[PDB]
Amino acid sequence: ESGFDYEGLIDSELQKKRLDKSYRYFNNINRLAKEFPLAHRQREADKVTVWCSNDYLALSKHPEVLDAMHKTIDKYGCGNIPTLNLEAELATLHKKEGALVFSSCYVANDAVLSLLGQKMKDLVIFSDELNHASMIVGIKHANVKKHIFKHNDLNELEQLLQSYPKSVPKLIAFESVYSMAGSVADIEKICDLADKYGALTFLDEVHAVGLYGPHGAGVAEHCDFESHRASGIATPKTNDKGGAKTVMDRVDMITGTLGKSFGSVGGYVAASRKLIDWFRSFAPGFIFTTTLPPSVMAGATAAIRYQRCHIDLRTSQQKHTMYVKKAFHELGIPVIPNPSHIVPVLIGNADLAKQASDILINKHQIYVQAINFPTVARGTERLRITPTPGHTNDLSDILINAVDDVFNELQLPRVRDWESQGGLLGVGESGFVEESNLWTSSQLSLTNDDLNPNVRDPIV
Amino acid sequence: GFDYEGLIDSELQKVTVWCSNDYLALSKHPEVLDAMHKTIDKYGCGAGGTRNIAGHNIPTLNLEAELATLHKKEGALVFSSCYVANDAVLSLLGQKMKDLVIFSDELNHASMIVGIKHANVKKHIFKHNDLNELEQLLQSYPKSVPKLIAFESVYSMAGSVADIEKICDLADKYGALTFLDEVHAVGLYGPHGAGVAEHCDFESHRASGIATPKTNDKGGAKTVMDRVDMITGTLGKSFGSVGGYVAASRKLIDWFRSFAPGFIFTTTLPPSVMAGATAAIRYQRCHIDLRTSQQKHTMYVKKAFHELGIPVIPNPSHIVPVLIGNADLAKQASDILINKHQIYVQAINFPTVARGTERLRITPTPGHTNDLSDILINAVDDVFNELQLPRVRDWESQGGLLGVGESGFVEESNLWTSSQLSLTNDDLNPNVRDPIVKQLEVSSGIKQ
Repeated sequence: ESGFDYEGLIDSELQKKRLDKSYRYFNNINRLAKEFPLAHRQREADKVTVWCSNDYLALSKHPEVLDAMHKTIDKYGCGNIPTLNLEAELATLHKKEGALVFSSCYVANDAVLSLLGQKMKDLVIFSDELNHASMIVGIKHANVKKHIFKHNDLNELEQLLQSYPKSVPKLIAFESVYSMAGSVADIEKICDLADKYGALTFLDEVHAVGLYGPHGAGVAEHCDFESHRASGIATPKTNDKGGAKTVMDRVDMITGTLGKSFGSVGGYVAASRKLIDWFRSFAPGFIFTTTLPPSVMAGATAAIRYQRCHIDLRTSQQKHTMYVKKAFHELGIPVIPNPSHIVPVLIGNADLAKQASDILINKHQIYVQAINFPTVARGTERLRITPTPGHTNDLSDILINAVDDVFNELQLPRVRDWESQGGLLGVGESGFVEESNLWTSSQLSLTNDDLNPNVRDPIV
Repeated sequence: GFDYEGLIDSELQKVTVWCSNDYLALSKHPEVLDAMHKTIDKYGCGAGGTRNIAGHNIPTLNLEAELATLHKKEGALVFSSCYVANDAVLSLLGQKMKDLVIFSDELNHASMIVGIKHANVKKHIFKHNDLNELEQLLQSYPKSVPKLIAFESVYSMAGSVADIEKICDLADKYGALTFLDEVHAVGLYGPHGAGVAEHCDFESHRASGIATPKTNDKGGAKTVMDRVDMITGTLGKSFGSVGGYVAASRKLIDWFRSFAPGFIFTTTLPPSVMAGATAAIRYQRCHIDLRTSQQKHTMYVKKAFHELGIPVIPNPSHIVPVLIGNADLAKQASDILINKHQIYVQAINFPTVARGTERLRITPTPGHTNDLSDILINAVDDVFNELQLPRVRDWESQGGLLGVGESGFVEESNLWTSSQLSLTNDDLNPNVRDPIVKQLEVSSGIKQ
């Protein structure tokens, strides 16, 4: 007899990814700690400027992080105190009673969501349609009834919550900042809905932490910006609206990554002591026994300590992003509007977006990855640009001219052109209301001395 | 509304390290530390992206190439950790083949159990290392039904070893894929540390060195390690780093690379962490004295415990489980060892092992010299007297347990023979020393 043809199945599936052009080719990119934001390709001599990297504050190369790794390597080796220090800093950042570190936030999401579903079998999960793959996977592994609500539609969310008695356990799983379009959730309104319908909230701040709030604790902290800034590390007595509890205090579970802004690898959840011990006790034991090396944790800890007391990292990134956005607006470069740090440039065609990404790196030595289906809906294909404190106006100008040339060379649609067909995603749409940038001019003018002195080198 | 806090409350209500995960003591080795220091200075700390965005680089390409070279496989893929690797591969197998039938050894560790659950396919658990029942389970299906046999090379709690060749024979006959977890093997077995699969043809691999041998140890066409369809391992134990990987055909690697969300959607491991692992893999490949050292240190302890009647569960591997038989006494022996004797050994209890089998797990390394073993040996002997713990003769009077004091029990012979323990680094093929390992295309994607 003959066995199942395994290689045939694998071949047919990989061939489909070749047909639809979703088969992926990784670019060799070696980021230079000394030359940030430069990187070199397989040949060290060929250098490019990285505009798509997710290291938002450039802390991957920062002296206090590199020194933390070097000194921690000498003492601990490569592969305890370092875990408690890191977990204590993360709990401090979010002003939560505790935090739990995992190998990655992908794991953190999968583990927490899975555990909530296993322990409450009646649980009903309400999930934003744009939630990250890790959260989709965790919700699946939770093996409970779920409802996907249209992106950031709070109207639809409420009617889904209404269909249940309040006594039914519920979880609302969403993100603060969604990276592909740079949209932002309304966290206070979701907290209000949670209180009304008796639901826990699960918030993924991965693209927020370090970039938002006075100390970079994320959008939940930005929600009461003045209350947190005044109180510093301490919990404020009242919120920005005068109430008893802050939004960040009202969210039950906050997950983040160490791999993005914090210039490291890892993931965590911050929540109340009861929740942390619950996860710590009943989650699969092997995600705790196998974890990050101490040198990696020390680096992330240093980055968190540094970024909490330096707001200039956030005001620097925001200013550089605005610079790029304003320039593109004057040139008719179709940026998808959003009140965040992300600069998605709308293309609208998958083939053209690839060609634009290729021309940018080969002709102009600019690295920007193109975004197409499945990651985005067909026809919405875009170039995702992510400014950092390290992209100074001089580098931005080069990017701006290079993008403008690519648009001319490929005759790609401008803002003017998208309007002619009615507009897309707020680009060229008559009477479209754009949300104001989360960072207000008042907040962008703040400096590090405006932060409470208790955030600088506190004992933790 | 619903009471969450009530439910949570209801459920809730200098030393010498002998239990460590770093088997070759390479985590602090100079060549690993030097690779990290140098990679840090050049690359910084984190990768700054995923493999698709900004997170694909030279240290990744070198690591995956070195792993594929170690296992003599067309390709290898690195994951955040070992449990991510197992969960990714197993999940995708069950996702893409929904009819697949998984045959799992009863002692597979939680990571494999979780991965098989996430595969969401029919499964059969066969008694540990029972290949008669496995063959009976495989024969009850036509050959055409896709099957996966999932097992480990070394089971870490009792130190027993699977027969990999025989399972491959069963997989060829009944038309099944094999998924082998070498996490507790790689670096410790085979001439070059490629694991038990390499040890299965020890002399063919030692002769050929880096190269694929033309025949196996029996004269046949394919080595055991070549016949295994998927080999998973960790960078977190013998290689003194963090991470996980699978080694397989380039088509399988491209499949995981393309379809596995746990590979795609997470940040790439720091470049320095990868350089560190690569340095360890290269050093350990061409130093067999690390493996002979660990085996001799493990055997030294076992012999001394034997002459003292300390009840070690017999195994042909690097592990020294010490049978206690009671959970509270095992914890109490561990507490005494660390507080009184400054010896750290963690007690292993239920669920990990069956109640009444509770034990102390000891993992010697090349860094445990006989002088350190002597301190361990004397401390355990004292603790056994202080707590009145049963000795071998005592287990012998009760009929024996797990091969301790069992009448007419023949112990499995060590995987490392006397001939193999006599080898030195000069007995390895020179081509494993300072080899030039070319990067792999499948790591970046294949062009057609």
